[PDB]
Amino acid sequence: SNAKELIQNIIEESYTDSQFTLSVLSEKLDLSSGYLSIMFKKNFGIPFQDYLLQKRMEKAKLLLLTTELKNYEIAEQVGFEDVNYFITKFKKYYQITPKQYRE
Amino acid sequence: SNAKELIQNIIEESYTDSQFTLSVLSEKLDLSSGYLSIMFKKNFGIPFQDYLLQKRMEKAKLLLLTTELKNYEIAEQVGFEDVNYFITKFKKYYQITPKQYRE
Repeated sequence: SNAKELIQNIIEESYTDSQFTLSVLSEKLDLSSGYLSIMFKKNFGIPFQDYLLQKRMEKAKLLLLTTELKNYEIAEQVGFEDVNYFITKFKKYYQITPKQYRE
Repeated sequence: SNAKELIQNIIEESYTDSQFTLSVLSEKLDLSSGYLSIMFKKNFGIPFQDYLLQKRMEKAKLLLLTTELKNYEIAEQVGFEDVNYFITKFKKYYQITPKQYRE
């Protein structure tokens, strides 16, 4: 699917942007958010928001294991303006905290 | 504090807008997201994004109880970008469905 790969590329380029949302994507694709939400879930098997979260968590994982960056820095680099919100999402995703992930 | 009240009034005026984010609040308070992130959690005990979710869910219940609005309309009116994310967030937040809350 070319349209799936287009969507993949936009997200790969954009996920580090804390202002990147379903609405920004849909606008880039000339679609309503309402239709994109349905079509995304059809094509990828999970909701846009969960896919976006997964890309950010996977990058967070990478930075935690390969750098000495602080949580507030990693949060910023994976599209989170709030370091504590980042920590709460990470803990829900990996079941432990970013600090603990380095232990 | 008057501080907590000021921040609440501002959120109250804006939570309905799906484009309302921590960075918008920062602009309105004239504080960087770096500072606001931490100061908000100190005052409210949870991150801004969680507080924002809370206001939207409470409004969701008021709407469900007092109107015959459908889920897609409610999702729109409480600041979500698409109905499926709204109904999944509602389920997680309350662990019943909007329909179940209305029964």
